[PDB]
Amino acid sequence: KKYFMSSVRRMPLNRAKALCSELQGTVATPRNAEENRAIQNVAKDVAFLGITDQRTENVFEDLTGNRVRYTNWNEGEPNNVGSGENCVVLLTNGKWNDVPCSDSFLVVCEFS
Amino acid sequence: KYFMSSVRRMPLNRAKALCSELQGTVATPRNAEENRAIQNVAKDVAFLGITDQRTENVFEDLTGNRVRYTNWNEGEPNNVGSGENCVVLLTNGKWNDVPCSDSFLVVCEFS
Ligand SMILES: OC[C@H]1O[C@@H](O)[C@H](O)[C@@H](O)[C@H]1O
Ligand SMILES: OC[C@H]1O[C@@H](O)[C@H](O)[C@@H](O)[C@H]1O
Ligand SMILES: [Ca+2]
Ligand SMILES: [Ca+2]
Ligand SMILES: [Ca+2]
Ligand SMILES: [Ca+2]
Ligand SMILES: [Cl-]
Repeated sequence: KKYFMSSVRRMPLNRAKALCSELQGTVATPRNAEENRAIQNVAKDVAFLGITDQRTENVFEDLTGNRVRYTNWNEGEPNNVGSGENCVVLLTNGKWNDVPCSDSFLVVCEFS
Repeated sequence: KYFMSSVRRMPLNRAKALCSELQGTVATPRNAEENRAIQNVAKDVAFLGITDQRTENVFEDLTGNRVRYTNWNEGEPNNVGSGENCVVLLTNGKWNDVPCSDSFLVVCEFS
């Protein structure tokens, strides 16, 4: 099964990726609501998910460039505000928000 | 318990910080079955969450609990040189005490 673990510190997505890969894992990418809730259980605050629309705007893929199916966007999201929001975080209510990849949040890693 | 190995080598302090970052700890085998599981996740020599930094020749886990199960390689522990207060799991599954300042892979443990 997949196991999820949350970081203690906040960091931008690239450092988040590096953290998870250090232990040979990836940044958590929920494929359904059960997994979304399992990530909620470990995330004590807003945290990064392994999803971005960095390739093509409004097309969300996991970190391996694989287009995602399941989404749980917060109302009004994704909205790509300002200079752009191409990363995704799981809010404390379990819904997602697109955010700048350079902003810092906790990170949930996934292993299997 | 779930065990994960790092890809890079680092001294024990950095090793502890890494596992703690994801709210886990440096792996401490409590029996032969756990020892094997950690050995398998580690592709090379890796630190275990055991030291005798507090009291020489008194090996305990990172929370100060004296370890019962041990799997020392023959001749170990030997505290050579100016001291070896950290512990690594060799590629043959046996343990060796080493300087905490030396770099090895790290296997983290999670519950
Ligand atoms: O900077 C704060 C903003 O962040 C955006 O990502 C979000 O869509 C907005 O609703 C607002 O929360
Ligand atoms: O530095 C090399 C030495 O490392 C020690 O920890 C070990 O006990 C010795 O047998 C030798 O391998
Ligand atoms: Ca975007
Ligand atoms: Ca947004
Ligand atoms: Ca010693
Ligand atoms: Ca030794
Ligand atoms: Cl030492």
